[PDB]
Amino acid sequence: EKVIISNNKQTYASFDPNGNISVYNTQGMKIDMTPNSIVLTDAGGGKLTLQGGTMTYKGGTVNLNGLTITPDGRMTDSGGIGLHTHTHPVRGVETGGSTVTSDKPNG
Amino acid sequence: EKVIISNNKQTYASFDPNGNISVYNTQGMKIDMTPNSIVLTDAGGGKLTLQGGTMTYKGGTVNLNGLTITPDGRMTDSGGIGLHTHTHPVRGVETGGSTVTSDKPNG
Amino acid sequence: EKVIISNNKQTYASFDPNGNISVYNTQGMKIDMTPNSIVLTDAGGGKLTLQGGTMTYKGGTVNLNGLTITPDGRMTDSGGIGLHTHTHPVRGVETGGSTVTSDKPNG
Ligand SMILES: [Fe+3]
Ligand code: NA
Ligand code: NA
Ligand code: NA
Ligand code: NA
Ligand code: NA
Ligand code: NA
Ligand code: NA
Ligand code: NA
Ligand code: NA
Ligand code: NA
Ligand code: NA
Ligand code: NA
Ligand code: NA
Ligand code: NA
Ligand code: NA
Repeated sequence: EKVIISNNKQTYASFDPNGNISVYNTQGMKIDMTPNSIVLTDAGGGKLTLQGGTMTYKGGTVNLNGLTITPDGRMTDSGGIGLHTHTHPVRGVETGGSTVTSDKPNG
Repeated sequence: EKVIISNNKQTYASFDPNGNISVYNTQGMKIDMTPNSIVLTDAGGGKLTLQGGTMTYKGGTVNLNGLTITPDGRMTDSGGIGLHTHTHPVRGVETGGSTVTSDKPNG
Repeated sequence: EKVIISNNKQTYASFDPNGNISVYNTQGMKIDMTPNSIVLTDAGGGKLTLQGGTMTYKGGTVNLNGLTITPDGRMTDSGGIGLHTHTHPVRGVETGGSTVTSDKPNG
């Protein structure tokens, strides 16, 4: 039991009597609202969810102005600097054979 | 003065004569459009805003394919590498008692 | 050929017979659905696209709980730690005149 508006059985909007609203097409793209969430569904394999005071994307590449986050959750900025791969020059040292570990970043 | 469509006083859409469109439920989830913004409101404590050629989320955890941004704006990738906490091995040095500071990342 | 709902020629929704749905105002804010995408258009110069199992924002600053990504795709956390600018202390070394390069981050 809901109200449904549809054009040619291809494009739809539905409003139910309990807090659910859905806009969708037969291809499976959807924009949903429920009592506690907003969800954008991409039929090609992505979903953006706002629920519980959190925001989640799960899918393929996220691109924010050229900064990228892979499907595996690794980040590289638009210049190619990877959070998980980057290195730093360290100047002003004596060379030798030992290894030390840096501290966390300044700031 | 606006047009309102509502099902059972639970689900709503409104269109005004000035550029404002709202889709919402009584629980307080909302999708709003104004003359200069699109806003997704999560009643559980989150908001995503597109306005002024900028995009802002303010709320709890942001999760992008397993990479996380805390409510405080600190980032950790899906492997646990924190932008603000990570360290690096530094090989090929002589040990001693001094501290140096690295340069910014290569790349 | 589509169905259009409009209030005062200022606020609009359209549903076509092929999978396209659009909600928009004369100011140029838009929420679009197509057979394979969802697009939020900010007339002030931003666009968020879900398509092909990917999510893209292209525009000005992205702010996620105080962490920022510039229009150029560089990231700084809410404490000012830049992925592309940060440095690390390196303790326990002998000073000298040489440069070494760190390894990638631990973790
Ligand atoms: Fe580093
Ligand atoms: Na990448
Ligand atoms: Na990984
Ligand atoms: Na790198
Ligand atoms: Na510490
Ligand atoms: Na800082
Ligand atoms: Na985290
Ligand atoms: Na903090
Ligand atoms: Na870390
Ligand atoms: Na520099
Ligand atoms: Na690079
Ligand atoms: Na910044
Ligand atoms: Na740049
Ligand atoms: Na920094
Ligand atoms: Na490696
Ligand atoms: Na780790």
